[PDB]
Amino acid sequence: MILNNQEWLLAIFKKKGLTPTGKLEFATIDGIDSALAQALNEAFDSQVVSFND
Amino acid sequence: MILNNQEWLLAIFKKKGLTPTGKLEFATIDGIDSALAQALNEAFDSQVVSFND
Repeated sequence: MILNNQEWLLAIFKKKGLTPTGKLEFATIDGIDSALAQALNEAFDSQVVSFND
Repeated sequence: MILNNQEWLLAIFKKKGLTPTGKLEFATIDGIDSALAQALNEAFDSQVVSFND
């Protein structure tokens, strides 16, 4: 109990503050085409034909 | 009564479990055309003409 006169000192915490800058960064829509092209192939996979004709 | 200490053994059953594989098989829409072509013929069947003209 840190008591001086009629006031107490209870706790001291540590805080983290964030200050922004003007810079910005964004992703590109170019990879979505390749992602869709690769994803389409899984439809034809896992398919079998038991009897040849 | 199969009783050991304070434990009763009541019954034992056998159970069957299914574990999947990625393979798939599906039917074709090719035969539906032939089925419809054959089905259309029953409209003209069972029809008669009493008097020739």
